[PDB]
Amino acid sequence: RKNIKLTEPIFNKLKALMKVKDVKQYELIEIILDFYVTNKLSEKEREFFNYQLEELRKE
Amino acid sequence: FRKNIKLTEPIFNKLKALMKVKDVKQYELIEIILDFYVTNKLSEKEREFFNYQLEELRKEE
Repeated sequence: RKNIKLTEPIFNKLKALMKVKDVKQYELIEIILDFYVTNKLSEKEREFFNYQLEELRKE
Repeated sequence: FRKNIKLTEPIFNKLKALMKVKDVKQYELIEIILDFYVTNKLSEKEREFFNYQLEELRKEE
């Protein structure tokens, strides 16, 4: 429901990466989220992420 | 904050869940996952074009 507020340097980096790929803005956020979840969280961090995500979907 | 973005429900839910795993503000989390992707997933040619656009968005201010 609410917008997500960004600083101008962060908005600029999102717009620049938008140019590089060929995707809608929210689709880009999902790609980079997924990439971070898969390649940067520990095993236990990712299990808690999955858990939290399942809780939000029943909220 | 002048700038903002909208997200669909499913993407917003993934951003909120990752917020609960890290301990940073929304805009910081966005930056962290942007930078991680830029550094690790872009080829050298995409990265060059990313840096150029970033210089172009600076000029056009």
